Amino acid sequence: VPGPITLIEPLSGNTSLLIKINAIHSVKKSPYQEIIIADTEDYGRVLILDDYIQSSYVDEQYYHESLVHPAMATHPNPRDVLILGGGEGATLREALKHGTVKRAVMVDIDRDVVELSRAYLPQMHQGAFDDPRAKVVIQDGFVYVEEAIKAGDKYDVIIMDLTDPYSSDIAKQLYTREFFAKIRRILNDDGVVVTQAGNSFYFPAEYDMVLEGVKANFPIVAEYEVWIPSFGYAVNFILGSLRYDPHALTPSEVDERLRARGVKTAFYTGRVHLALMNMPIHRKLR
Amino acid sequence: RKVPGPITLIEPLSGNTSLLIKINAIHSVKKSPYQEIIIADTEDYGRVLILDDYIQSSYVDEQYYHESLVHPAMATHPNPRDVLILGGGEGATLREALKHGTVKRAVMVDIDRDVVELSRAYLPQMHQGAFDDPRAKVVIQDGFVYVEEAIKAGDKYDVIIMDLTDPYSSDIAKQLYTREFFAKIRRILNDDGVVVTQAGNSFYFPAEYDMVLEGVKANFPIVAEYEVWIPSFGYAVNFILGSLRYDPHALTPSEVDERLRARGVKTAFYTGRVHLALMNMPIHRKLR
Amino acid sequence: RKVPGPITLIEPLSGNTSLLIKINAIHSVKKSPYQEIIIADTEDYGRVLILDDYIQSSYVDEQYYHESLVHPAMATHPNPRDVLILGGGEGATLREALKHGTVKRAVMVDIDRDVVELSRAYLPQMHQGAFDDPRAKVVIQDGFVYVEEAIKAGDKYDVIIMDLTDPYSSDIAKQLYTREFFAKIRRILNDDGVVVTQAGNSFYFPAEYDMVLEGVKANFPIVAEYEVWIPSFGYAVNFILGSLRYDPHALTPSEVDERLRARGVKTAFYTGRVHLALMNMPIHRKLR
Amino acid sequence: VPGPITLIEPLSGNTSLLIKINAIHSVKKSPYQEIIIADTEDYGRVLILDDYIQSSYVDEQYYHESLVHPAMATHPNPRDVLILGGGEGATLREALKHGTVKRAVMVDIDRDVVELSRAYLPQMHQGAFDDPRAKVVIQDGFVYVEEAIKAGDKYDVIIMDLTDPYSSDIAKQLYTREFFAKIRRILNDDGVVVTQAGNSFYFPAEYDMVLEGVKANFPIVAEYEVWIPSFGYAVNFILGSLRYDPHALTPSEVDERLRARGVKTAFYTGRVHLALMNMPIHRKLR
Ligand SMILES: CSC[C@H]1O[C@@H](n2cnc3c(N)ncnc32)[C@H](O)[C@@H]1O
Ligand SMILES: CSC[C@H]1O[C@@H](n2cnc3c(N)ncnc32)[C@H](O)[C@@H]1O
Ligand SMILES: CSC[C@H]1O[C@@H](n2cnc3c(N)ncnc32)[C@H](O)[C@@H]1O
Ligand SMILES: CSC[C@H]1O[C@@H](n2cnc3c(N)ncnc32)[C@H](O)[C@@H]1O
Repeated sequence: VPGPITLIEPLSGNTSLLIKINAIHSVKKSPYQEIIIADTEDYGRVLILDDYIQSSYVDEQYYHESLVHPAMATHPNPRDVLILGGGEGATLREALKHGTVKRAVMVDIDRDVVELSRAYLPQMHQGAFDDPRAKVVIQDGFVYVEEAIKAGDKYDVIIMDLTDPYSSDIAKQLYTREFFAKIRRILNDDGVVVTQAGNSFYFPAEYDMVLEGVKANFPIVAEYEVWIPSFGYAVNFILGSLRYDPHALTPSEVDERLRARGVKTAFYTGRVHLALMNMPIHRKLR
Repeated sequence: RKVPGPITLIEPLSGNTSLLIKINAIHSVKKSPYQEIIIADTEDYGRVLILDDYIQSSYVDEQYYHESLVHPAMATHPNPRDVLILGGGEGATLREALKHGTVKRAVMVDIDRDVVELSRAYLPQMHQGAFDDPRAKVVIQDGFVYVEEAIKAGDKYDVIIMDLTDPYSSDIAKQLYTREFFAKIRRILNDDGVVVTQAGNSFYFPAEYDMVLEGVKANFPIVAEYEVWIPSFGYAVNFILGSLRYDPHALTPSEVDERLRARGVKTAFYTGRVHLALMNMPIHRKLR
Repeated sequence: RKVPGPITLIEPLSGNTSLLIKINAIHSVKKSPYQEIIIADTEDYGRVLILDDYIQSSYVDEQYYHESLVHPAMATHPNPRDVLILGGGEGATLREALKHGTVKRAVMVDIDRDVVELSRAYLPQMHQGAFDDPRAKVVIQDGFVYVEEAIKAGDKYDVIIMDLTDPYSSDIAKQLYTREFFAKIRRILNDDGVVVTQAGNSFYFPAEYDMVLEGVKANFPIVAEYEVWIPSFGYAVNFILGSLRYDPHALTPSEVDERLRARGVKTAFYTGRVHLALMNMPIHRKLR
Repeated sequence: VPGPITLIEPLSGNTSLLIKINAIHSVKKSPYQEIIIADTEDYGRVLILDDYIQSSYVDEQYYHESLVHPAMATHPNPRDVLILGGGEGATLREALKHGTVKRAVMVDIDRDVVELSRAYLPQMHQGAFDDPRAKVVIQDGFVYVEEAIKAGDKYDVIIMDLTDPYSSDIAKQLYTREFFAKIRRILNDDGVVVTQAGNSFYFPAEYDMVLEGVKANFPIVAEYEVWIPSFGYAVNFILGSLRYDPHALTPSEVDERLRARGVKTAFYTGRVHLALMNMPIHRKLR
């Protein structure tokens, strides 16, 4: 039974997790959110924002590989990547593994998250912030996208790695139908977007809202989920595509693209892709 | 609500993580000779059965568990006529197995009369009358003793489903998870038979998981491992399917759907595509 | 057992501290128009009444609360004949007041019919038949409205006991804790009357405590502050006694005991020596 | 509602406290017990041993003044004081306030507690460890008392400030009938002993055992309790005396002795003494 020091992680409002804490490395009230970096017995080091674990050493690769690789592998040649959120740098780490990437931009609203990750989460970023192909921008992603439309910027793959649509004030504007219309305006004609969408089991209304938003703007939409122990649930992802269909990729094609591009993974493979594409998402059944 | 309440179940998960679950009502508390039983209503999961603090089953998500436990095995077997279930006290496992039109005889063996009785009374959406199907026999006995007696009698089954309390926590079930017990299971299977068991959780309890896996592998030439997230448990349950002849990996979605249709099996979750996903998704392990 | 369970009440205490209390059974859950009511059995405290997550009363320790609330005031008054109780939904306050042989009329006013009804049914050791004493009248009404109507009618009482939900948490009771309300209380007291109220907790909620204290002091020349540890609440409840003539500080143990004897008052806790202790023990404050 | 980081403090087994933690200053697994020093929102800095708060900045004075002053004030001239336990040094701090004290010995089994208190709990010891009248001995108090009998050592006042009789393995031998017989052998003829005895409400059996032990060995016994918010209960104290009766002290006599000896307190006064002597201890009433 966990203790004596414990994190109470909110899950649904009607369920929470109690997680044994071994140490607290940092506590910072930023202008945007409360940040904690801590060591947990079960999950090793974690980043916590407003009481929610964002990432853990023992299971973050399940999250970041699931977020990034299906989209990157679906695109036959992703050269320009935009990441909204991803403050710990693991999303950037995964995207930069694709040898085809020439430019990766990461936009986070909160300098404190990026700085504390640089210092305390080395196994997450793994030097990605200093890759010559990477640019880290501190800005509200809403404003950044407006400015990119004005400039006529274009990306192959846009990855949204934000705080949750069911809980997060600072990210709420990025989950609307209107924002996805803007995302489409900064994609190439064969581009792909992927976002995490919370959890369809515990937060179906918020999930459905994000889904409707993506569907209104993209002809091809894939929904898939992965269990992340440290979150207490299976995260839902939504992949929106303008041309290429993730459902049409075979295990062999996935593995060949990963190999050709020099992508090493702890989890994601062609067989995983097939499973993600075929497993329906969880809903309350009664 | 950061802390669910005011009335809360503290469900152990790993020892280093637990779940706090809002309770709306308690319908029954019974200290049986074997274990502490609670039936309660939860806000998130509806009605639950709890044994020794662990949720065994919930109204909102039990179909994910019982369909995942039962159908891959039953669908792998081309003609399962005789089914044995060890555990399954709430009757949902029996419910799922009886859906296969080919089944002529289903035996369910649970050590604890109180679980079966309280389920009859309080969990109608789980058993759905399965206890009273003319094809079904409910036996109250330790499954270890029952299997020894079946060897003596020379009993044989097509499909054996083990739906017990967890291998990492449950004293009453520990003997049923050994290499030696799986040798006994093999002795009461037909030559083309299949066994399936839940094996706890490979992420939080890898040692206990590996022990069950080694046990199955020592006794069965074909072994499939698959997992499914069950919200009310707080983790993805691991299942281990052991087969003497037929390979679940060889089934196509179309073949699965055709067998389900032919046998009159209606499901809320399991389909040919789900089968494919289960067969191709690797199980979770701590990665660092 | 580091974590009490499996079923647990999470009782808020300060916001920065809460109590986790093992629950054995839930006898009733009722969402009334005013508040959420639970009656439950706890391992440590026996049966409890819970309103909006806060234990109001427990079988094992309620006598410490009700005797401390009622008897100092009743014993201070040389001849209390007419008693008004605001709140006191479980009937234990009424029980204690009626023990004084001098009492001819006791009125108990609670806003919430559901509390009184569920107490009648499930908390017999609290009311102990007090609701049906010929000297007692139970009125269902907001205490604010009742006091306004009593002013209009020119009603007068010897002792007014306020036994409400907390001043730091309770919306329904907030109007009864103001300077202005205590001015109204004074208008329905005889010239030598006394009021007593619980005032939350001066350690965890000093601001709310000080506000109630200032309110009483503005209206009453004699004010005594005392506290008693109530295990089931997680803190020492603060009481404030306001008096128009008679000083509780002037009572000797022997005089208290003589008045209790003369009036036929039997207690489990309160005595003359307890009175002396209550009058001399300073209340708790955060010291750093 | 407390969080996100929380201490789960055991109370009875059937009740525990959840306490918001702001920071952890130190975690040490000593040979004897697990030690944590932390900042709590409600109670400020705390020392925790095996999950139980031993002392908090906001309420420790209620505990230490209640433990020390009734006994010291009962004795007309306490010159030699022995303290068993008291690892944070607050007991020593309170005892040294009496101008009559010439020698105060503090005996704790655990060097780590004393060291971590020196470093992290300055408001508790307040330099008491380095008072010329003080001697700090690291030793099991059972062994120390046996050695004192052999040497024929004598004290005026013995204060036992140990971990709880209902939970603590390392202290169990010091709470027996036989140990109180030994305590009597190292007291002068007019000496006094005082000990905390856990809690008579939640742990009546353990309480009664300590009480029976004291009663078998001392003709005058006083029982009193004080609510300590950070513990979640009213601590019970038991004062054993060979000659002088704490019940016979008037408030004025208490105040005169405090004044004469130069004792300044935040809580204890003559009126408090009278209250402590007259308030019965709590028991489950049903
Ligand atoms: C830790 S990964 C999630 C990241 O998303 C960031 N985030 C939240 N809202 C926004 C926004 N509107 N624009 C950019 N980044 C955001 C948070 O600061 C966090 O670092
Ligand atoms: C609720 S489904 C799990 C069931 O397994 C049952 N069980 C546990 N151990 C054994 C055993 N050795 N034999 C049969 N049933 C068991 C428990 O009684 C429970 O009903
Ligand atoms: C449990 S005893 C405390 C009682 O105070 C009652 N109460 C709260 N606010 C008011 C009010 N304004 N008037 C009368 N009773 C009240 C609650 O219904 C509860 O029964
Ligand atoms: C913090 S005050 C309580 C102290 O009692 C000390 N203690 C516990 N058992 C013994 C013992 N047998 N002898 C001396 N000190 C002890 C502990 O190390 C702790 O520091």
